[PDB]
Amino acid sequence: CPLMVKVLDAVRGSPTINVAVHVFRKAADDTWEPFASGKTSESGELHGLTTEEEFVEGIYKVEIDTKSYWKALGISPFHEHAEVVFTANDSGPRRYTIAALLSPYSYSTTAVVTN
Amino acid sequence: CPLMVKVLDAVRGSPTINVAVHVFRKAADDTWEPFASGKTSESGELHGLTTEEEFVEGIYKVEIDTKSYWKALGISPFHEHAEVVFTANDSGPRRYTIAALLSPYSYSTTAVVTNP
Amino acid sequence: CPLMVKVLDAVRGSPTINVAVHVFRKAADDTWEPFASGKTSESGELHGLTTEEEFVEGIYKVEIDTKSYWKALGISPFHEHAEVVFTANDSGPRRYTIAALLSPYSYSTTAVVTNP
Amino acid sequence: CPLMVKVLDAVRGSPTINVAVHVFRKAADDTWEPFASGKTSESGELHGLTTEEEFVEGIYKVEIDTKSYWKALGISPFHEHAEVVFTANDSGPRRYTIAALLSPYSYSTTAVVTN
Ligand SMILES: O=C(O)C1(c2ccc(-c3ccc(Cl)c(Cl)c3)c(F)c2)CC1
Ligand SMILES: O=C(O)C1(c2ccc(-c3ccc(Cl)c(Cl)c3)c(F)c2)CC1
Repeated sequence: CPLMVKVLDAVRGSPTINVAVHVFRKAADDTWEPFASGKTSESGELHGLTTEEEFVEGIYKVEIDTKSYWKALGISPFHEHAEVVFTANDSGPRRYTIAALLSPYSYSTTAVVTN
Repeated sequence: CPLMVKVLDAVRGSPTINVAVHVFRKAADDTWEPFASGKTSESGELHGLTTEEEFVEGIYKVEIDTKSYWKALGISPFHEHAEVVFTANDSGPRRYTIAALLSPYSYSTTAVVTNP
Repeated sequence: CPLMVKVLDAVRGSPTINVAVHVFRKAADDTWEPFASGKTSESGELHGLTTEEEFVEGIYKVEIDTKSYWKALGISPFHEHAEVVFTANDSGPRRYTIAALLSPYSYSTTAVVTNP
Repeated sequence: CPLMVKVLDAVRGSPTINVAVHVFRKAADDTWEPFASGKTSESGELHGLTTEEEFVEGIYKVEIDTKSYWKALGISPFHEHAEVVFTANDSGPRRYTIAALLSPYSYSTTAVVTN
């Protein structure tokens, strides 16, 4: 599993459950081509987005649909989504975890990159 | 000054100086149209981006050129840039500060929305 | 003004107003001695805590009374308070801003150390 | 495992390995009594600090020795440590994960509290 996303809720002190995540890859014409999508589980994790064969070098965008998450809890948040844009696999295959912590008017994101 | 950006460096504990910031507005066709841009000052702030008359309700994207900032420091960064996408509304408190705290593999951002 | 504190609310997107902040200095016996205190202003800032003559090198603790802030908003918080413990040195850039961003179950803090 | 600590490094994009963690519990005289301690593993996690029987109600302080971590990597950081102080188990036993993200001049911490 070369690309995983884990999301926490800073208001309730819990995993962020059932947040939609869309991954895009920049094409030659510089548009964002849809690459993979899914929803976080009860543990706040999203596994199984892609495979090592499919996850080639490129510039990827991970979009976390935070507005839908807050609106479904009856909260009006500030951001449309949380986005993370990065070059991947440019020195060979790596494994990426995108971690995020969400508040209605704020988010933090970090990356854990292994072997 | 309805929209301001402030950027901090979590590695050096300093304002983020001379970093390019681009603001875009989402058009009817759903593309991002350039709206305003600048470079942060010695205090890490970018003022005077827009005016009240120009800053109408809609969806805006603030892009911070973090990759060039880290590279100028000889530091290898993770992100291509930091992006903040939000709706401006008139029922809200008028003045928007977008704040960001930068590390090579992480960033945090918050909005401070205040005042009459 | 060698030491300043600024506090932001990540739930409401606003400065954290009227929150108690206590500063302590570590004594020779290793206890924490009261040093300075105040409440944040309408802009979430606390200025005038100390002076250059009083703010000597040593270990300091800044305690932000976050629990009372959230309770006043009717919100159940996790932390008893937020604490920031650091050494002040004279080889460093003189002015210290302690910044904190608050959520009910989380806080982030950074230091901005600048200027002659 | 009712109390766990997980720490990430925002500079290197990796788990924070071998950071010391000390837990204290406030005594009746309001002093901080040592309660448990350990070091994070290669995954950045610290398990096995306490048991459900020992982890009674009280005010606990989790101190993450971030200065020793940065100094061992040849970096001079700002903070002495990162501290998290909270009341635990006041509505019955819960499981607590204290998560932290570290930079030389900054840290963030969040809590995940379950059942
Ligand atoms: O004038 C402001 O808004 C300042 C400020 C800017 C940013 C923050 C800040 C603090 C913590 C985080 Cl995680 C983030 Cl994203 C931003 C902060 F606490 C203060 C003090 C410089
Ligand atoms: O298994 C993980 O990776 C977990 C985790 C997820 C997120 C973080 C985290 C903690 C703080 C910040 Cl600011 C950010 Cl962006 C992420 C954290 F410290 C830990 C513990 C749930």
